[PDB]
Amino acid sequence: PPKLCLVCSDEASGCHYGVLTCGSCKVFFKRAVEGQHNYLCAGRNDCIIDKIRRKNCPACRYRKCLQAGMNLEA
Amino acid sequence: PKLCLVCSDEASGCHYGVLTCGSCKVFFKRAVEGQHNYLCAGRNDCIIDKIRRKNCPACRYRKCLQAGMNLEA
DNA sequence: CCAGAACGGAGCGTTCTG
DNA sequence: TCAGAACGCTCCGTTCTG
Ligand SMILES: C[As](C)(=O)[O-]
Ligand SMILES: [Zn+2]
Ligand SMILES: [Zn+2]
Ligand SMILES: [Zn+2]
Ligand SMILES: [Zn+2]
Repeated sequence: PPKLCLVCSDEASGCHYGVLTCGSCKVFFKRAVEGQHNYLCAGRNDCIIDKIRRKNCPACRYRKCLQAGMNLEA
Repeated sequence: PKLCLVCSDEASGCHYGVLTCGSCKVFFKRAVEGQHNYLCAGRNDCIIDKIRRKNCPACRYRKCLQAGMNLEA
């Protein structure tokens, strides 16, 4: 019964930064929190984040990582 | 103070038949020749501006066409 | 099993040329 | 004039490494 990334719903590879996620979201989040995450949504801050569309809006993908509970120290 | 009709950045000239910037010029060339189809994460209504145009190639491309951008022109 | 690094690919935007 | 090539850059995601 495949476990699913809580950010993007791709198949999860494990528990990363405290949350069931895929590898791309693990490493997106690491990039976002270390960089200057000055991301802008071109829509209404409710973009659909899935495997096909997660590249599209880092702002909304980052928000979802935060709402899911991701954090570096866990 | 002429502005790109796709993204409202500073326009560099007339490209493919529309007053556009350089990034929109080359983006549209790439979009057309490359047959890759895009999908909006929002509502096919994204705000395309200097910073946000990176975010939705689907909406940016739709705007290039509605502006009348055209190869052979 | 997980974090962090590395690596190759894609896309974007400038610059230069004629 | 503007079309096009090309390059350096950022970001992405899979794979390694510790
Ligand atoms: C294009 As790939 C499989 O190296 O992310
Ligand atoms: Zn994911
Ligand atoms: Zn968004
Ligand atoms: Zn433009
Ligand atoms: Zn869009």
